[PDB]
Amino acid sequence: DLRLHLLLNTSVTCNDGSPAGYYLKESRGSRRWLLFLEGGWYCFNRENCDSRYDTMRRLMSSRDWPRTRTGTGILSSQPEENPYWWNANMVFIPYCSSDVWSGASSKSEKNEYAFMGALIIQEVVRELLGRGLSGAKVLLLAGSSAGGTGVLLNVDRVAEQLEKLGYPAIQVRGLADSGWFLDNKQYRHTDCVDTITCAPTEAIRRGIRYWNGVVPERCRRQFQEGEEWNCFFGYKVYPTLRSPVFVVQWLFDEAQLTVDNVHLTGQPVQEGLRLYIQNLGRELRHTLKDVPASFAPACLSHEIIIRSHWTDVQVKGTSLPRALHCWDRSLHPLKGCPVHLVDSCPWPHCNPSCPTGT
Ligand SMILES: O=C(NCCc1ccncc1)NC1CCCCC1
Ligand SMILES: *[C@@H]1O[C@H](CO)[C@@H](O)[C@H](O)[C@H]1NC(C)=O
Repeated sequence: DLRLHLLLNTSVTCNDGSPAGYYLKESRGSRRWLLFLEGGWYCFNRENCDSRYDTMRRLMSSRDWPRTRTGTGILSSQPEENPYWWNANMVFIPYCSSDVWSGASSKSEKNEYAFMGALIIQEVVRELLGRGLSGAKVLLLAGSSAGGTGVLLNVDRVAEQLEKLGYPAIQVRGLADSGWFLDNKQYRHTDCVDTITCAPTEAIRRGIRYWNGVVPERCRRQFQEGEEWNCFFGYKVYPTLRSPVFVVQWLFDEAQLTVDNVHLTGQPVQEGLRLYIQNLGRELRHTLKDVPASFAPACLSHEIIIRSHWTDVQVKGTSLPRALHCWDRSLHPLKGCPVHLVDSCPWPHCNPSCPTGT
């Protein structure tokens, strides 16, 4: 079990002004620290944030959080379930800022909600340094879905923070799961008039302004004022990052298909949709060709790393916990211990180890 700590700096808050926090299980014999960012969509105006507050409140408030959580998948402390990092210090950071971990704005006379995701990560790191993170050798910032995009936006800021605080020996690394999206041509098209019709590029442009969203400086300098939305797309931000980053991405991610206005239904896939899906997998493989640490199976699914059966999927006969172990060795190519694992078959579930869904 991981135990809840609400932040001591209570000016760093969830959307409704309640304090943010983290869940910690610590491993006193270990100098490895895993900090995991939860996902779960986002909101980008008053009306869609108000609706999220009524039916997704744990993603906007700490008032009802439980005192403990059980670690699963990569957050499990049992080697049977987590062959990779079972003995590490474990931290789960709940997503309660609705801003893809980018925001830097407080609730105030002019702001009904606070969007503090970038500040929440900084404050968790600060408070952990007094609880043993000061002695760390490796800090792995991991996350799934909106949390995986959050890793790409924040990993170099955590590295800079630790340098400026006087901890240059801590090696900061990132693990981005299900957060690598394409700003591609959609299968059907609507102009952005409400939540359901707004494509991701348009919704993120509006969100950055509503949240006071921040992006990595080297990416911001390329795209410049007004164009910061580009830095939310993995293939554009990744080449600007200096910390080592391992990318996990299903080739046919269900969230990518949803934002492309594709809905698998009743089994009748005609030629136009067949070509659309095959081209999506080819484009996503193309973006990963020069990413040396990656795991990209040909499946229709969503998230991997905190699922209890995360070890089952294999690419070319190698599981994700094995590839992450090989990545660790690479940062000390390796015979029989690969780190770049991208499927080449062209259709969902052409890999027999894909999740069934049951
Ligand atoms: O839109 C997303 N994820 C899907 C959010 C979602 C979830 C459930 N229904 C509808 C939408 N992430 C964005 C993509 C563009 C890059 C920055 C993150
Ligand atoms: C609390 O966090 C805010 C926002 O990051 C920061 O400006 C402030 O200095 C912090 N308070 C203390 C006492 O460090």
